[PDB]
Amino acid sequence: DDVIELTPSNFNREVIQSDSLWLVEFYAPWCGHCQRLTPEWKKAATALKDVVKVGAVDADKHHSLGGQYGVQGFPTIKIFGSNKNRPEDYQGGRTGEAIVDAALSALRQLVKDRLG
Repeated sequence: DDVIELTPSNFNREVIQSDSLWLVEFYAPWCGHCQRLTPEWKKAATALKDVVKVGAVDADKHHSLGGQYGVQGFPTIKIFGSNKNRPEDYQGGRTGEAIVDAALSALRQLVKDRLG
């Protein structure tokens, strides 16, 4: 698939040091809504290929990464825009269509930030 697996080891290099818009899903493998989100997350990652980076963190395994970003419930989706130290929460529907729309909106902001 087109989803990037993120871990404590590669998160800084892949996300924090990136000029790209990133969407990151923090999940647990046992979580039902995480399981349901998986094929939709994949669909959004493929639609956004080479436009927005789409990653996932097993925040049950890497609970330190989850704790750093204040992950409570699963799945938690964070949008990392211009300032990679200030991710925002995506709390819209967990469908490819809703996710892509939020991604394109955040992408607009990222590009406006660059332009200005």
